[PDB]
Amino acid sequence: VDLGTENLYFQSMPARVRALVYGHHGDPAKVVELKNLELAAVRGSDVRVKMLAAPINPSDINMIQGNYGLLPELPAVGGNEGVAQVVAVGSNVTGLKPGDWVIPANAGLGTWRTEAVFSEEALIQVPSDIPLQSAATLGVNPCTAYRMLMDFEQLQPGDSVIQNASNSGVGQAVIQIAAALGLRTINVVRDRPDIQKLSDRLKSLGAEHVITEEELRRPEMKNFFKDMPQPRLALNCVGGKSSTELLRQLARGGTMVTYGGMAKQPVVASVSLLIFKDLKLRGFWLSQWKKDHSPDQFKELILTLCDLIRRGQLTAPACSQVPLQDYQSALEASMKPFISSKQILTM
Amino acid sequence: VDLGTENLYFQSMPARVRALVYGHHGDPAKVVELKNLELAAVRGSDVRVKMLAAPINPSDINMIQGNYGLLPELPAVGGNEGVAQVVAVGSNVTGLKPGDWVIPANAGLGTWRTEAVFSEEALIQVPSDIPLQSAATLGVNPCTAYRMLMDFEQLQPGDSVIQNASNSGVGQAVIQIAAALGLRTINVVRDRPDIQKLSDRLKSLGAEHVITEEELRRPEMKNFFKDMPQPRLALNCVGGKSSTELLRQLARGGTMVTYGGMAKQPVVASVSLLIFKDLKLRGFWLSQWKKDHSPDQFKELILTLCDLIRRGQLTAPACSQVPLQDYQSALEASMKPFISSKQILTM
Repeated sequence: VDLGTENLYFQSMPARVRALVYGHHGDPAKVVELKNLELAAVRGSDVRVKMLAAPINPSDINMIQGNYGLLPELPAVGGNEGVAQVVAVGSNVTGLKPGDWVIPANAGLGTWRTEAVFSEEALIQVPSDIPLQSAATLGVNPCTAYRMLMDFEQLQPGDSVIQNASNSGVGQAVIQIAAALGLRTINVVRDRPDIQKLSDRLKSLGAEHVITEEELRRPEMKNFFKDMPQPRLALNCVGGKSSTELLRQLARGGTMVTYGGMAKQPVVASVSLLIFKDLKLRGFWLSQWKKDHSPDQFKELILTLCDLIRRGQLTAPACSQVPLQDYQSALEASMKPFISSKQILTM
Repeated sequence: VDLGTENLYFQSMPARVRALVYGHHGDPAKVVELKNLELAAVRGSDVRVKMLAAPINPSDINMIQGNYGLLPELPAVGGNEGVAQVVAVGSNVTGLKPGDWVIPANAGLGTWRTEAVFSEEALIQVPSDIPLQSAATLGVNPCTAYRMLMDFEQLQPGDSVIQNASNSGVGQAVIQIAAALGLRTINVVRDRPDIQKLSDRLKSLGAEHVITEEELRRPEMKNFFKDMPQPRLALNCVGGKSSTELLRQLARGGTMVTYGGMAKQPVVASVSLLIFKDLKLRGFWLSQWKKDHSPDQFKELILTLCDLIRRGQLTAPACSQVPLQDYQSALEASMKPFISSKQILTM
């Protein structure tokens, strides 16, 4: 599989099954091993799929480390996100057919492998006319972005939204989806030499303002809201003082939604802000959303996002294609504090 | 005025007007002075009241210090809570009459004085058949307790609620009101030599469990919820690690409401708790509630609480009566970390 192909057809002739498996929780670099697996049987309502591409995401890493809200039984296959082609279907399957592309209906499936047999209900069909890189990353980051923009505060064109980790996959999707919604984004990024290039890139995605964490926390920020309404929504993935400074920007009655961060960097909320500004703090967990909603509700979200991708309104972040056998370097790269390219395992 | 009288009638013959006034924000002990004021005129819709008793509350102190969400213009009279008797009414007043008891309709009025002229709309009539100590403290602490129990989570008999600062005025009211609602309270208190006496007293108010902050944070707390459902509501006034440990006790989807605390002790929320447990953090500001609702809505709350007081189901905490002239000692006593008696200024 060549991740960047414009020829979205692939051969699926028989080959050995290989998977990235971990038998203990721990450092992904140490616990994840490439293994051969036996050919599994396709029961009545099962389908056999051939994995095309699967990103390495923070949640994949946290799961392997054992610091996540869902922990598949061990030994487990790594990876929660990816796109696969249906290659065979059980005798009772009528809703998927060979050649269909599918992504997992929820977390926990184990996507870092060449092929697998899954229950039909564990999968969602996705359109096969979108770039592979987009299909591979469709089910997590832009879904999280869309849900947080829709589910917490009622926003209309010209309203503002503030976020941190703006250059992350979710942050870049927030920028693009907010732009399509007519929202005005204030996008906080970590301080970095050569901030200009990053700012230009995020503005090319539709970002209205791009400011560093240092700019966020300095007195001049108090004057930021001439020509710009205060946001009623703040999206956080950083915690600590950064999360407190995001809170400080919210309009009275606003909500800050936390969708990621580190253990030992909790979110910090001043008493004055909670009480006198009546701010709200919430979390968002996409996997719980998927559990709580129908497969059809997830599919509807997917289709909405695909409409955006076809129009060039939702483009994937920079990616590096890595053959499954070269996973070790990809895992190492994915655990750095500054990742320049999303690592995407191909087979 | 003798605060503990069972004879709830008082003389209101003319006397000089004396008030506790501050001209700068700062240490209440330093900025608050006893002053004589001129006799004010009663306009058409004004009423003249004689103050009977007024507590000293944390919010009064924070206002004087300048660290509060509402700051009356200076020079200002101290105090936001109290009960007064109407002594005279303007020609257009028909809803209050001489002899009625009233409390402020909202914060900011300046209650630490012997008498005042206020707009009729700035006051709420309260029943005059309840003890003076109860009338003096009715408008803030039990109102805050009731509102937080009613406004955030739908609770039914047998559901649990957890709180800290359980021996405070609000905490004691939460215990009593929760008891009357058929709720099961878990009441966290600060560690103190001779904890037994405090625990007995809070249980005499209807508290189900009384545990110290140390007991809250120790591993054994993980086993606390056999025979007891996890609370969907937590009430916080402490912040810091204490607030994090309260959060840890909430059922998935629960809410922690913060209604007080210190500057420099912010509320701290772990990412895991926000995301995987879908917890909510909120604030509650009674003065904002009063601003947002009608005087009639506040009066309805008052009447509900008075029904409880008459039945012995809402008793006032221990109080010390302090003549207005002796305010300095009362202010000093009210600013200690462990206050044994609520200080109530009388005139």
